[PDB]
Amino acid sequence: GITGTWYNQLGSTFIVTAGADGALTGTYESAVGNAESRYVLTGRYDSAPATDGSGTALGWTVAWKNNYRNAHSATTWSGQYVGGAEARINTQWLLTSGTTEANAWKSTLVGHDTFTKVK
Amino acid sequence: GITGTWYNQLGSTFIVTAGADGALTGTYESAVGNAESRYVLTGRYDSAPATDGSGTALGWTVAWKNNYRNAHSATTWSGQYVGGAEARINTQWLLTSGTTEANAWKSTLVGHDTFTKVK
Amino acid sequence: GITGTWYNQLGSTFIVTAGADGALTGTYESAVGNAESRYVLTGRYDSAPATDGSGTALGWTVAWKNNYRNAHSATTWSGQYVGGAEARINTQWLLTSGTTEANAWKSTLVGHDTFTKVK
Amino acid sequence: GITGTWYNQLGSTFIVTAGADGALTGTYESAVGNAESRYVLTGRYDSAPATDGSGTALGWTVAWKNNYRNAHSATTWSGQYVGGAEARINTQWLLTSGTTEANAWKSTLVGHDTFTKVK
Ligand SMILES: O=C(O)CCCCC[C@@H]1SC[C@@H]2NC(=O)N[C@@H]21
Ligand SMILES: O=C(O)CCCCC[C@@H]1SC[C@@H]2NC(=O)N[C@@H]21
Ligand SMILES: O=C(O)CCCCC[C@@H]1SC[C@@H]2NC(=O)N[C@@H]21
Ligand SMILES: O=C(O)CCCCC[C@@H]1SC[C@@H]2NC(=O)N[C@@H]21
Repeated sequence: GITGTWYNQLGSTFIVTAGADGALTGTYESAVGNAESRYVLTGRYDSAPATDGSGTALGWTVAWKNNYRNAHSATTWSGQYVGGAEARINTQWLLTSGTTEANAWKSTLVGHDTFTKVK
Repeated sequence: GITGTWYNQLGSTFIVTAGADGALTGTYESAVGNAESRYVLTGRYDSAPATDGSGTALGWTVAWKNNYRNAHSATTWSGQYVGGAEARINTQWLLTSGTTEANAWKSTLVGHDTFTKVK
Repeated sequence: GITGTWYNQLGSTFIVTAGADGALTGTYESAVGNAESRYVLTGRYDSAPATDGSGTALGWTVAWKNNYRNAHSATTWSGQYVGGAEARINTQWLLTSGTTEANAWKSTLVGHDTFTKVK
Repeated sequence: GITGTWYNQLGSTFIVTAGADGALTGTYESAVGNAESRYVLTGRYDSAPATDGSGTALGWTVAWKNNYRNAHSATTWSGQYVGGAEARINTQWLLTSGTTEANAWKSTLVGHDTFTKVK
């Protein structure tokens, strides 16, 4: 149930296709920051999750460069998919910017996004 | 410069190929945890980084499932590549395990790996 | 408006007293994990925040040991207080457990809690 | 063993005293960022750690405001103390800045510091 179009609390749009062997591919559009239009994303997910009530672990990356801009940074989202009447993807992310070795201590931002199918 | 074989402080193996369109593909071998043999990885990087002293932002994902074992989890590495005689990849990572809704608060581990390029 | 009794999405109870010079003191009671009853907490906060619409940065620590149990770990919450008709404290935390140097790679959990005054 | 003067890889200074009730108090001096002189710190640690080869869990907070400067932010260090001839404190930290509700997604930086005890 991972395949589809998802939105997070910020209005960003996440469009993924989950492959049978565990691949994630699609595009991401951020509603905030130095970003414009769509960006390519790639990731992986557990294609054979536990039988109990556990969620499905997954993660994907986005390098913020496309035909319009390049913010010289990348974000990785790590979390888990929870199915049901109202499916959700709960994640925590790391946004690393390219920096000089002198500013490397303040290169990574951390946060959390929650995706649902309701625009 | 990113393309090659790398190893982190734990003795883990990272073999990657950086595509011209910003894609990263390869395999990862962890020296620790519930894992064995090689796992597929996919990521993205900044294919047009700043021509200054800044690092190259990148990130990649590994879902801990192959033809031999499944740990129902996924790790994402976010960081930057710093070129030169002694090429290094400094990262911070998030490892999320699939869990029941009740144990969700303790599903994500955080850490940091430093990779050194071989030969 | 920081002083008072707060609750997070897990049902945990946070009781703080903000001192004029920026000190935070109180007790914490977790609704989950190897915890029982109240634990002492101490922290700091910006006692002279910006004039614009910015929140108030703050943070506190809790070592999980009291008269009843000792989980040999500590959590630090870092975030910001947002006042108004419906005040909230948005945070992200790091839970570090004491471990052998061999398991140090999986010693820290990361998450996020949102506190409000509604039990 | 925790009580003393420490320094991290950035050249920052950490002077702390570990109380018998699990309390940590002292001052911190950062070698980088929008800060100058000493800042008050407070934290907690496990005063009854495991008698094995495990580290001692601890954490502390610093709100970046003193009688000379105010950066409207707060950092929390979470980690463990490892005793011996070469005592070390390995940490991971969260630095949260006060921001308007619109810039909240980029309010928290994440990193890691390693402290070495002097003399
Ligand atoms: O501005 C920057 O520093 C980089 C440009 C991209 C910023 C978008 C970030 S990624 C995490 C967060 N989730 C989301 O949906 N948008 C933001
Ligand atoms: O055991 C588990 O919970 C999951 C499988 C093992 C995960 C290994 C982790 S990934 C981050 C870290 N870097 C590395 O090289 N090995 C560890
Ligand atoms: O079980 C453990 O590993 C340690 C015992 C304490 C666990 C409580 C954690 S702290 C972060 C989170 N927020 C909250 O309110 N409760 C949990
Ligand atoms: O500039 C700011 O945004 C805040 C004031 C400077 C903060 C310094 C940070 S705290 C974590 C890190 N460790 C250290 O020793 N110095 C840096």
